[PDB]
Amino acid sequence: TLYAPGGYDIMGYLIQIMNRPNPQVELGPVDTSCALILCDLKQKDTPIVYASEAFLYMTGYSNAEVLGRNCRFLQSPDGMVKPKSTRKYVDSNTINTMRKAIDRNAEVQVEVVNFKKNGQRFVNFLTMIPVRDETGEYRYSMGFQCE
Ligand SMILES: Cc1cc2nc3c(=O)[nH]c(=O)nc-3n(C[C@H](O)[C@H](O)[C@H](O)COP(=O)(O)O)c2cc1C
Repeated sequence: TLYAPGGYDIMGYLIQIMNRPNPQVELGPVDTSCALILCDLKQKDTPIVYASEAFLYMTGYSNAEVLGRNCRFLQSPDGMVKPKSTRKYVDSNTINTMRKAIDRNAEVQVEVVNFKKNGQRFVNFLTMIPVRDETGEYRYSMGFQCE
């Protein structure tokens, strides 16, 4: 996975999200002190390109451990999850709901069982919102995690 030199406009994307004209989900106000990640929709398998400190701390993973991976690794206490695999700890419909939303650039909000690096189970109230870059096309997805 490639990462933008000098980083991502996380604050600008938060503002874009808070200002979005027809919010389909209730997110409320958010900021950089929240558990959030940004994933790149135009790299293979939608890799994490940015993780906030609060995400790293909620999950127990380091920046080196998370960047460049699809976030589905959180769905197993091993951190090992193949795409299209049936999940042991998440129901199929929730997984499919997330995938379809992301593919359609549709906002979605789910509750999913996730696991910290130490294997501790937690319930993740997850909101994903697509984000337009400077071209005006949907390029990223910003995910907001709550425990
Ligand atoms: C911005 C963003 C944040 C995500 N955060 C999480 C998360 O915290 N936990 C999780 O279980 N899945 C998360 N996902 C969902 C998975 O990465 C993946 O999209 C989901 O498993 C459905 O796709 P799949 O069928 O390829 O696995 C996130 C996805 C995106 C794009």
